[PDB]
Amino acid sequence: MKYILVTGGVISGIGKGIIASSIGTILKSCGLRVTAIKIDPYINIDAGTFSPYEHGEVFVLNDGGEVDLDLGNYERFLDINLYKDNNITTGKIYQHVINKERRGDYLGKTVQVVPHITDAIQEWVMNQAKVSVDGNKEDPQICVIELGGTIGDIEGMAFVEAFRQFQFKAKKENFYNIHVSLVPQPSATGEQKTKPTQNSVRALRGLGLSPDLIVCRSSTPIEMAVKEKISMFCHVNPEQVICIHDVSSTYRVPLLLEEQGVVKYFQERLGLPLLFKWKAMADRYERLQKICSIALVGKYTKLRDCYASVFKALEHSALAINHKLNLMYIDSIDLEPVTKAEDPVKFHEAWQKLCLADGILVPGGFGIRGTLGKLQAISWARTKKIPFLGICLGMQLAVIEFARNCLNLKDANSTEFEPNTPVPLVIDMPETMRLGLRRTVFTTENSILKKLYGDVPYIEERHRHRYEVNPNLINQFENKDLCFVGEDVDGKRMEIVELTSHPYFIGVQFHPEFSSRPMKPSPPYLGLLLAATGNLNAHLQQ
Amino acid sequence: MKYILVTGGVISGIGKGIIASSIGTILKSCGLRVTAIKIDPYINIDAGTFSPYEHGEVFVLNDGGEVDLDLGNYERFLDINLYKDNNITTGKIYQHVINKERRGDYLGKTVQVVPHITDAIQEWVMNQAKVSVDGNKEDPQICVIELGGTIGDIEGMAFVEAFRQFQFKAKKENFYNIHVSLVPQPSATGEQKTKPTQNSVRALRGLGLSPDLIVCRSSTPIEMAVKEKISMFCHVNPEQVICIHDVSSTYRVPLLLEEQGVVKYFQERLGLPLLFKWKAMADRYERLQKICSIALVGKYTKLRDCYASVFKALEHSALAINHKLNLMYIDSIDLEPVTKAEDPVKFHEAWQKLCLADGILVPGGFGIRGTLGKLQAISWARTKKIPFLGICLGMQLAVIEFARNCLNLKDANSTEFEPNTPVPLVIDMPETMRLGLRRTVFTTENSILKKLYGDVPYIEERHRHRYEVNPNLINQFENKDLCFVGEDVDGKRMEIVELTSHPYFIGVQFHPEFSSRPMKPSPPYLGLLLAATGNLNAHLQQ
Amino acid sequence: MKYILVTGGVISGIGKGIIASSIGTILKSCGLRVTAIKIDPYINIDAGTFSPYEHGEVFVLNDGGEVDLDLGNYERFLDINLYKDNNITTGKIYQHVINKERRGDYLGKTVQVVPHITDAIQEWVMNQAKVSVDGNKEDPQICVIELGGTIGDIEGMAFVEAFRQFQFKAKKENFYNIHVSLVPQPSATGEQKTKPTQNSVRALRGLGLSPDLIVCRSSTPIEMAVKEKISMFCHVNPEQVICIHDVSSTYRVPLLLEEQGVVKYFQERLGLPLLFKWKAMADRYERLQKICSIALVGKYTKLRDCYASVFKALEHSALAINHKLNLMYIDSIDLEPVTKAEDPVKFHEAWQKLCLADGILVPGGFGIRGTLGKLQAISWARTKKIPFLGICLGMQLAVIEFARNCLNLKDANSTEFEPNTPVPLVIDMPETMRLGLRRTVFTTENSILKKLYGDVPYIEERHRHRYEVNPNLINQFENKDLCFVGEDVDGKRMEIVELTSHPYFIGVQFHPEFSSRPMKPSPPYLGLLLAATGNLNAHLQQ
Ligand SMILES: CCOc1cncc(-c2ccc(C(=O)NC3(c4csc(NS(=O)(=O)C5CC5)n4)CC3)nc2)n1
Ligand SMILES: CCOc1cncc(-c2ccc(C(=O)NC3(c4csc(NS(=O)(=O)C5CC5)n4)CC3)nc2)n1
Ligand SMILES: CCOc1cncc(-c2ccc(C(=O)NC3(c4csc(NS(=O)(=O)C5CC5)n4)CC3)nc2)n1
Ligand SMILES: O=c1ccn([C@@H]2O[C@H](COP(=O)(O)OP(=O)(O)OP(=O)(O)O)[C@@H](O)[C@H]2O)c(=O)[nH]1
Ligand SMILES: O=c1ccn([C@@H]2O[C@H](COP(=O)(O)OP(=O)(O)OP(=O)(O)O)[C@@H](O)[C@H]2O)c(=O)[nH]1
Ligand SMILES: O=c1ccn([C@@H]2O[C@H](COP(=O)(O)OP(=O)(O)OP(=O)(O)O)[C@@H](O)[C@H]2O)c(=O)[nH]1
Ligand SMILES: NC(=O)CC[C@H](N)C(=O)O
Ligand SMILES: NC(=O)CC[C@H](N)C(=O)O
Ligand SMILES: NC(=O)CC[C@H](N)C(=O)O
Ligand SMILES: [Mg+2]
Ligand SMILES: [Mg+2]
Ligand SMILES: [Mg+2]
Repeated sequence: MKYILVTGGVISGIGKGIIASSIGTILKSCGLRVTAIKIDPYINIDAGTFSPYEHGEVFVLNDGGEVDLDLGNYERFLDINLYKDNNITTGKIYQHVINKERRGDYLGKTVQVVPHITDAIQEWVMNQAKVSVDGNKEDPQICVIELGGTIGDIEGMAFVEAFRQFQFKAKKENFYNIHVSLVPQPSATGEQKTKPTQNSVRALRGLGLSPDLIVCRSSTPIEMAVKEKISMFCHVNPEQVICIHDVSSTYRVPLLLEEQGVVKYFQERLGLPLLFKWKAMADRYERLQKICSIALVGKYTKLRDCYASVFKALEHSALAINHKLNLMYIDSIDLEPVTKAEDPVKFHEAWQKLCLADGILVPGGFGIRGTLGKLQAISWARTKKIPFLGICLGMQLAVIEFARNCLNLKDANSTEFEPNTPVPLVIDMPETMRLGLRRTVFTTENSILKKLYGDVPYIEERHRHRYEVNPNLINQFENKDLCFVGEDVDGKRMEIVELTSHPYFIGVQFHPEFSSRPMKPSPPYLGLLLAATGNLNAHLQQ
Repeated sequence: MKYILVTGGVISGIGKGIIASSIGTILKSCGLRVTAIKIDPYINIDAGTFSPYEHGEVFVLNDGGEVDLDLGNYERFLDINLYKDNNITTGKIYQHVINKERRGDYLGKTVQVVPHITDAIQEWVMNQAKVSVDGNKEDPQICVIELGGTIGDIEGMAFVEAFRQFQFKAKKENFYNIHVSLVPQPSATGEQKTKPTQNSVRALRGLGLSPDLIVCRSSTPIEMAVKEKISMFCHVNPEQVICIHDVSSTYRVPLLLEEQGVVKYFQERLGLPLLFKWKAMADRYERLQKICSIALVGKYTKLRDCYASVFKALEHSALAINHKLNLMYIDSIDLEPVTKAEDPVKFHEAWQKLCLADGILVPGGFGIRGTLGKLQAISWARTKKIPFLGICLGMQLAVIEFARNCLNLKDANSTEFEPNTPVPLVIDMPETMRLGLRRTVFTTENSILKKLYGDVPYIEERHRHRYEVNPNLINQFENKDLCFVGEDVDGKRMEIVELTSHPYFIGVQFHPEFSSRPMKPSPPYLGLLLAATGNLNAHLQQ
Repeated sequence: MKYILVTGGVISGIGKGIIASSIGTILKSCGLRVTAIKIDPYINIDAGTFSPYEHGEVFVLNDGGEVDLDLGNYERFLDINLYKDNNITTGKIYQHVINKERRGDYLGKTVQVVPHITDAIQEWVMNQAKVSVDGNKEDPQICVIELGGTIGDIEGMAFVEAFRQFQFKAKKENFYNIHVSLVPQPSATGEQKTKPTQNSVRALRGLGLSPDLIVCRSSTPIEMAVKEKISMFCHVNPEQVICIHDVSSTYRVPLLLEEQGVVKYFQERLGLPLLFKWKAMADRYERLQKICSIALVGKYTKLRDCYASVFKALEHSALAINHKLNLMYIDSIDLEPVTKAEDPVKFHEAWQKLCLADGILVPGGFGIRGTLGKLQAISWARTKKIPFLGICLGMQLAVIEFARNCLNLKDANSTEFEPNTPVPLVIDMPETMRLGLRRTVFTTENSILKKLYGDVPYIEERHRHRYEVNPNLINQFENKDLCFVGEDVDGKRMEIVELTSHPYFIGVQFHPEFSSRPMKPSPPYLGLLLAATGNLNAHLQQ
C-alpha cells in the first residue's frame, strides 16, 4: 500500500481538505483506487455533539457516522462512500486503548502514549486503509490521511509520532508527507512572509517528519524570491515547494497542483505510467453568464461552512444547467417580526433578498431558534409560487404550515418546539435517531421527484433526524394539495412531501446534499434550480 | 526605572515598531521621559552591511550608527536622538563577551549563554536605558525595548531568557511584556483565526514571559467571539487583549491604543495621574482634498520600506501644507533606454508617471545600477523646470549632469561608476565614510535652503557617504547657474548645491529625512512640496 | 570521507572522550587513517583562560593550542598530533562569522544561525577533516567528531542542526551518529533506569539525528530487559544498543566495544575487510603484583582530571616496568605550616604520604598558592635522596630552592610570586607565552635525560610558560651540583636541570606528559618510575 499524510502548519482553515481531495483525484486519474482517512485530534468521538458554528456542517455517512465536512470533500472529489472508522479521533483511540487495558490485552504492562496509543493509530490506519470505500471488492492502493489541526496542536503530537514510526514500517517509497502552510501578506506593499512556514517545518522536523511537498497557500501568487526563501529555510528543493494561490473554483485546484508539478512528482516517486473532467467543469464555470438567485434561509448563516454540502449541491446543479448561483444566505431570525422592532434595516434587507428569490431553500437544523423565520419564507414560497426545497426541518415546517394555513389547524406544531402541542403533528419517532442510509419508497407515480430520480421505485438517502410526521394526523392531508409521495419501507414514516398545486414545492426528510457529486447532482436540488429558471418541464419532458 | 518589552509572535512585518513607538508617545503624554532600545537578533553588528531589500532603509544616527528603520520610528514619534548602543544585536553581545573572555574578565570559568550572554544583555539594557536621548541632563523614567524578529527565532531565545531573569531583578511593577500577534483571515467568508496567537503565547510562556497586553493585528476589526477565544486560550483577561485593525495613518495608532484601554492600563499599573496633537494630525490627514504628485525615482522601489524615512518626510511636509501625497515610486532602470528595447510598456508607464510629476525626488543609493535612469529624470527636471530634490547620490548626479550638459564636459562622472573617469568630478574623499552628524555652513546668503532652514548660518545634518565633489573642478561651475551654496566647516567639501535659474533644483549631500519629524518637517522636502504647489514664494515671503 | 559524530545525552562526565578515542583506535586497526575534532559549545576561544577545576587539564598542542583534555585522549589512543582548528568552539565560529560580516562576505544579507553559523561549522569540519594529523602526506579517511556537552545544552543546538544538514550532504553511508547516555542505578536493590536515555534520544531525534549506536554507560552490566526497554523506547534495534559497564582500565574499552559488536557494525556499514596491542596492555595491567608509590604534590588535587595527562604518563611508565601505580595525590597547601596550625590531621596525613613516597612528582601550575608546600616536598626529595621529577613550576622551584638552601641566596624567588624579589632568579622572559613545541638542545653529554631520550642531541617538547631562569644568575650554579643540562636553541633559556649528586632529581621546563603514549612513555616519567624501583641503572646499562 501507499500512504500520503497531509499536515497543516499555521492554521486549519486554508483548504487542507481540498488539497487532500485534489491529491486523491489526481491519483484516481493515474488509475489508483484511493481511500481516505481524516484524523481529528479532538477528544470528541463523533461530530454529532457539535454546533455547526464550531467545525462547519456535520456530514453524515451511510452507516450513520456523524463526521467532519472534510469527509464530504473526499466523497465529492472521489466517488467513494466512507465508514465511521475513516474518521479517527483522539477520543476513539483513547477509548479503544482504555477498553483493551480493562480486558488485560496489554498483558499487565503500563499503558502509555508511546507505544500503545501510537500502535493503536497505526493498527487503525493499516486496517481501515485496506477497506474498500470505492464500491469494488478489491483493497485500495493508496490512503490519503489528513491530519486535521495544526502541527502546534498538542493533541495531534501522538499522531505525528505514530506517523514517524509508520514511515519506518512502511518504507519511504510508501510514505509521503505533504505540508500545507500559510504565507501571509498583511499589505500588498509589504512582502509575502515565509517565517510561519519555516517555523512550522522546523516543528514538523522536530517531530520526525520531513516534507516531500510543501504547499504554500497565499492570496496572490508566490514570488520566486519567496519560493527560494522557503526552499533554503525549510531545507527542501524548489521542485517540492508549490504555490496554491486563490482561484475561481475548487475545480482548478487539481489543475494548479498538476501545473506546479505534483502529478509528475507522484508519477516519478510511485513509478506510474487526464484531469479533463476537472478542466471542463472549471472552464465551464467561468463562462456562465446567466444567474439563478437562490435564497438559503438558514439560522447558521453566520458561517457559510454550516451549510457547505448544501451550497455544493446547489453549485453542482447550477453548473449542470449553465447558470451562476447567487446564493443569498438569509439569517432566518431577521425575517421574524422581533427584528422588525429591534433592527428593521436587517428585516427589510432579508425580505428584499427573499423578494429577489428565484428559488428558496430551507435547510435543516435543530431547535426553535430561527424557525418562525423559516415559516415566513415557506409561507411566501407557497403563496407566491416561488420554487421551494425543504430539507428535514424544512419538510416538517412545510407540513406544519399547510396544517396551520390550509387545513386551519393553527395549533399545529412539533413536540420539539412545544412538547405539549394540542395537535402534535411532528412527533419524536425513534428507531435512537434515524441516522444514515435508509430506503425511501415512492407511493405516488405522478411525483416530480420520482421522475428527477430517474423513475426509480425507491431511493436510498442519508437521514439524520428524530422527529417525524405523526401517522394518524396524515388523515387531515389525505385528499388535499399536500401529498406525502415518499414513505419508508415500513410505511409508518413519511419521508417526502410535495404540493401538487405548485411548480416545485418539495419537502424531503432526508439530506440529499450528502449524496451530491459534480457530475451527478442531487435530484431535489436540480429540480429547484430548473424550476427557478423555468427549465423543469423541458428537463422532465427530455 | 520602568521597562516595556514589545515581542512579536507570528511575523515581524505587522508594525511592531509602530506599536512600540505609539506606546512611547502615550507614556510621553503621561509626562514620562522615554528612551528606546531595539534588539535585532541578527549576528550583524550594524545595518551598514545590508541591502535595503533585506530589512528596509538603513537609518543613520548622529554618532554614525547605521541601524534599522525602527530606530527612526522612535525618533519620529518621540523627539529623541539615539546612540549606537540603543541598537543591541547578537553580534554586539557575542563580540563583547568574547573580548571579555580573552582579557580573563570571566575569572577562568566557562563562558556560556546563561549566564554570560544573558548578563551582558541585562547590563547593556540597564546602562543604556539610563542614557539621555531626550536632550535633557536627566536619566529617563522608562525604556521601551522592542525584541525584533519572532518568538520562534532561535537567535532571539537568549534575549527572552535575559528578560525572564530581568523580570525578577526589576520587579513586576517595573516590567511589562506586550505581545504583538497576527490574526489572519484568509477569506472574508471564513473566520478570523486565533491559533497562531495561542501557539505564540504558549511559546512565550515556555520561555518564561507572560503577556501583560496582547495586541492582535488584523485587517478588519476583531469580533467579540474571537477576542474571547484569545482570552481563554492565551490565558489572559479580555481587558488585556486589544484589537489594532487597519486604519488610514500611523497618527491613529496611538488613539486606537487609547480607545482599546492601553493608556488606562499603564496609568493604573504605573500609578500615574492628551494625544490631541496626534488626533489633530490624524483628522487633518483625512480632510485633505488637494493632491501633490511627487515622483520618487529610486532603484530600491521594489520594497517601499527601502525609502521609508524619505516617504515619511514627504508626508510630514505634505500634511503641513494640507495636500495628500501621490508618491509615484518609479524604478529608475525602467526610464533607461535598455527597457525601451526589452520591455517598452514599463518604460512608457515610468515616463508617463514622470510627466505627471509636480515634483521629482532622486534619493540616495550605492552603485551604478539605475543611475542612468536617475540622470534621465534629473535632465527632465532641469529643462522642464519641474521641482527637484536630490539627496546624496542625487546631488552627485546633478553636478555630473550640469558638467555634462551645461559645461559640455560629457566625459564627467564619478570614480565609483568608472574609477578611471577622464575628468573625475565625484571622487572618494574619506575622513573612512563621512557618517553621522556634521556641520554644514552656508556660503551664499541668497540660497533658498538658508531661508527654509530659518536663516541660520549653519545646519547640522546626518551624512552617510564616501564620495564628494572634487574641489579643483569646482572652478568649472564658478560663475554658472549651478552654485555650491553649502560647504563643510573645513571648506574642502561641497554639501549643498542649487540651480539659481530654477524654482527649486536642490542637491544636498546629507540625508535630511532622518531629521524629519511630524511637527517639524525637514526643510528640503518642504521646499519641494511647496514648489510643486506654487506656495514656495508665499511661504518664503511669510 | 567518513564522519562519526559522538553525542552525549545526560551528563558529559561519562567517558564520551574515551568512547570516541576507542572508536578511533578500532577504525585505525581496520586500516583507516583517522583524524578527530572536538566541538566544545563554550564561548571561550581556547582553554588557556581556564582554571583546571573547570574542565580538567589544559592540553597543549604543538602549534601552541591550549585545548581540552579530550584532544589529549585522541593523541594517546591514536598516534596523531592535532592542530588548533581540531578544536571548534562557539566562540571561534561566532567570531569567524562576525569577521566575515564586517568584510561584507555575506553579500549584504542578514546573518543568522541557520544558515551562516551552521555553514561555518560544516565548512570547518570538512576542511579540517581533510588535514593530516597522522604524520602522512595523505588526507585521512575518517573524522571522529565529539560533540562535547549534552544534547540539552542550548549552545550545542547549532552544532546538532549543522550535523542534521551535513547528514544530507555527506550521505548516510558517510555519517554515523553515536549517542552515549547514562543508565543510573541509585541502589543495587532498585532497577537500572532507562528514562534519561529515552528522553535524550527523543531530544536528539527532535534535532534531526537518529542514533546508529546507543552506548549505555552504567556501573554494573545492563540486564537484557533493560536493553530491550532501551531498544523499544529509543526506537532502535538491540544490535545498536551496547553496554559499557565499569572496568579495570581504558585498555579494555576498545575490547568491550569489540565484544558488544561495534567493530562488526563498522565493518558491515563501511564495507571493510586486531586490538591485540590493547588486549596485551589490558591483561598485563591486571597481572601486576608490584607497587610503586608516587607522590603527586599538586594544588589542583581536588579534581584528579587537573593532572590527567601527568597521571596517564605515570601509568604508561609504570605498565612498561610491570608495576602498579599508587598515585598519592597530595594537596600541597596541606604540607605548609599554616595547616599545622589550622588542621594538623591533614598535615600529618600529607607528610605521611610524602614519607611513603618511592618517588615525588611536582607538576606545573600558575600562582603562589600551594607553592611553599611544593618547596617542602622538593626539600624532602633533595635531602632524603627520593627520586624527583619537577615539571615547569617544579623546575623553577627546584632552582629557587637550590639557590636558597645550597647557594645560601635565601632571598631568591620568582618575579611571579614576589615581583620585587631582591635577586630575581625566575623572571618573565616572553617570546608572549612560550607555548607549543620548541627544540631543546642538550649541552651536557653525561645527563641522565639524554640517555633516557635515546642519546639524541636535541628533543622537541611542548612548552606552556612565561617565566624562565634569569641567564645572568646562572653564574651562581656554574660549578655546583645543580647543572643546567638542556637549553633552548637560542641558548638564553635553560629548559632542563639535574642534580648530579642525586639518583634522579630532574627539572624540565616543558610538559613531557603531552607527548606520552602507551607504547612510548615519556622518558622523564620513565626515569622517575625506574629510579623509584632501583631499575634506573639497569635500564640505562641495557
Ligand atoms: C486548497 C484550496 O485553495 C483554494 C484556492 N482558491 C480558491 C479555493 C476555493 C475553495 C472553495 C471553493 C468552493 O467551495 N467553490 C464551490 C464549489 C462547487 S463544487 C465544490 N466543491 S466539491 O464538490 O467538493 C469539488 C469537487 C468539486 N465547490 C462553488 C462552491 N471555491 C474556491 N481554494
Ligand atoms: C501597528 C500598525 O498598525 C497599523 C494599522 N493600520 C495602518 C497602519 C499604517 C502603517 C504605516 C503607515 C504610514 O507609514 N503612513 C504614513 C506616515 C506619515 S508620518 C508616518 N510615520 S511617522 O512619522 O513615524 C509617525 C509619527 C507620525 N507615517 C503616510 C506614510 N500608515 C498606516 N498601521
Ligand atoms: C567509556 C569509559 O568507560 C569506562 C568504564 N570503566 C572504566 C573506565 C576508565 C576510565 C579511565 C581510566 C584511566 O584513566 N585509567 C588509567 C590509564 C592508563 S593509560 C590511560 N589512558 S590513555 O593513555 O588515554 C589510553 C590509551 C590508553 N588511562 C590508569 C589511569 N580507567 C578506566 N572507563
Ligand atoms: O525587527 C527586526 C530585527 C531583526 N530581525 C531578524 O531578521 C532575521 C529575519 O527575520 P524575518 O522575520 O524577516 O524572516 P525571513 O526573512 O527569514 O522570512 P520572511 O521575511 O519571509 O517572513 C531574523 O534573524 C530576525 O530575528 C527581524 O526580523 N526584524
Ligand atoms: O480539520 C480539523 C480537525 C480537527 N481540528 C481540531 O479542532 C480543534 C480546534 O482547532 P482550530 O484550528 O479550529 O483552533 P481554535 O478554534 O482554537 O482557533 P481558530 O479557529 O480561531 O484559529 C483542535 O483540537 C484541532 O486539532 C481542527 O482544527 N481541524
Ligand atoms: O509514580 C509513578 C506513576 C506513574 N509513572 C508512569 O509510569 C510510566 C513509566 O515511567 P518510568 O519512570 O518507570 O519509565 P520506564 O519504565 O519507561 O523507564 P525506567 O523505569 O527504566 O527508567 C510512565 O508513563 C510514567 O509517567 C511512573 O513512572 N511513576
Ligand atoms: N436534520 C435536521 O434538520 C433535524 C430536524 C429535527 N430537529 C429532527 O431531529 O427531526
Ligand atoms: N548615501 C548615498 O546615496 C551614497 C552615495 C555614494 N555612493 C557615496 O558614498 O557618496
Ligand atoms: N606551566 C606552568 O607550570 C606555569 C609556570 C609559570 N607560571 C610560568 O609561566 O613559567
Ligand atoms: Mg477554530
Ligand atoms: Mg524577512
Ligand atoms: Mg561541569
